Amino acid sequence: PNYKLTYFNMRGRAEIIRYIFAYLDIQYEDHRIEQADWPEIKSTLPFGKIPILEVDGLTLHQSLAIARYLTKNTDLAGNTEMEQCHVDAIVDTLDDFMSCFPWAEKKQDVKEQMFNELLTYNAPHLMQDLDTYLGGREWLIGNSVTWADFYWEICSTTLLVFKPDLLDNHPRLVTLRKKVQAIPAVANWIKRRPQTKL
Amino acid sequence: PNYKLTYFNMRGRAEIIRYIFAYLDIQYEDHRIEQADWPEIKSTLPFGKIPILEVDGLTLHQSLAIARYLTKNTDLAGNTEMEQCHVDAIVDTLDDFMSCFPWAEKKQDVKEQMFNELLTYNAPHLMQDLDTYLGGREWLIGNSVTWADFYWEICSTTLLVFKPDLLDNHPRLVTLRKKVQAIPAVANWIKRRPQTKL
Ligand SMILES: O=C(Nc1ccc(N2CCCC2=O)cc1)c1cnc(-c2ccccn2)nc1
Ligand SMILES: O=C(Nc1ccc(N2CCCC2=O)cc1)c1cnc(-c2ccccn2)nc1
Ligand SMILES: N[C@@H](CCC(=O)N[C@@H](CS)C(=O)NCC(=O)O)C(=O)O
Ligand SMILES: N[C@@H](CCC(=O)N[C@@H](CS)C(=O)NCC(=O)O)C(=O)O
Ligand SMILES: [Mg+2]
Repeated sequence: PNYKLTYFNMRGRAEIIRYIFAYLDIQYEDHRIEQADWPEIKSTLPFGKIPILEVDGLTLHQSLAIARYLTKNTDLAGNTEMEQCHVDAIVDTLDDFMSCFPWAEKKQDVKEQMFNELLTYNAPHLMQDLDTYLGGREWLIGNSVTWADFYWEICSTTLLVFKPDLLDNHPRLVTLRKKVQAIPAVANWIKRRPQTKL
Repeated sequence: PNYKLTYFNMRGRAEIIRYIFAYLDIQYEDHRIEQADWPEIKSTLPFGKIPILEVDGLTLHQSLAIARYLTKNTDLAGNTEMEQCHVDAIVDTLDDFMSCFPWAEKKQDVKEQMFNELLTYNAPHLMQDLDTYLGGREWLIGNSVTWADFYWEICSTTLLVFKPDLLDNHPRLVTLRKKVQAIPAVANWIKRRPQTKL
């Protein structure tokens, strides 16, 4: 297909889509807009949010909807219907956490202390739950890498920016990050992508 | 399999799963717990959250991951892979809004103010986007009912409790509600379920 992904110049909620394209060796236009471009683009989007993915003249939206679409019938999906559910549920558990952060929020009275509350008190419970869920296994679900592993690495990267001691009590969770980053297609993308904070 | 759904005695995040079981005429145990039971239940859960669905002794979590799993290979899924992506995208757009609300906020005055603000300043943009998306079509995606239509009815039922005039400018969204509510298996569940505020 002719794929055009639109997002800010940011990893953000588009990065999961970028990893999937890289891993699958799928070519695409990685369209990154400026903040001053946004207002006029927003009017044309179905629900006024990005990322959007244009597929052969058709517009898809919602990052995880698009990610699931792209990984259907690939080796990233989960090997049984039940394991597909586990993949979706890990992604949604991580997304629920990331979506609690006031990313847009201006007021840095609340924004900072809301961040620091989420990072100091809640992140460790999540980390302990992910660690326990992973146990001694190589990947989060099944016997091979899934896009949930990708999302863990993507989500944990942004979290480690603000709380660099996040994984100090969880070596097994660090190892999983490194495992993902070492997949040649992923490594290649990580090496050549725009360096951005978020 | 044998299914056991655990949630509070509330529609909440479990109701999408309960609609799907009703529509598919699948028997399940509807386990509803009290607050008092919460700490004991929680200790068993993978990520500290309900609903969970136990399936032949194995636990699934995340309401939307579970609903997707249950609708797979059914007429509620979306008739093609692109329609399935649209189903997912509409569901996540609804869920993103519902997740903004401070459901568990202890301070009543702060809770009511945030609800009122979200419903007054934010909801109308979503309702207009959904109306535009639906246009004159019968259902949100494709030519037959999907679990996206279910989730619209379920979400809009709870929002209308707090903002009765929510849909006064959008009769086509009311009509969609009525059509879901008129499906015989869903109508039966609606008539029979425990009556709870939320
Ligand atoms: O920074 C984000 N979003 C963002 C920033 C700014 C603004 N606007 C534009 C200019 C000023 C402003 O407030 C709007 C949205 C963000 C970045 N990563 C993630 C994210 C999600 C999931 C997983 C990982 N990462 N989520 C959100
Ligand atoms: O009221 C909700 N949740 C809720 C309340 C209370 C508590 N308890 C636990 C211990 C203390 C406490 O506060 C936990 C959860 C709720 C209700 N509807 C929805 C919801 C989401 C999506 C679609 C439809 N409906 N989401 C959440
Ligand atoms: N759950 C959606 C979130 C989409 C979303 O809210 N995106 C933000 C940027 S990270 C946005 O476009 N905001 C635009 C606005 O509200 O003006 C997804 O994952 O795609
Ligand atoms: N996105 C998740 C949310 C899970 C969640 O947080 N559920 C709430 C109940 S609505 C919970 O378990 N809360 C415990 C508490 O607030 O004390 C899902 O759809 O299942
Ligand atoms: Mg979500």
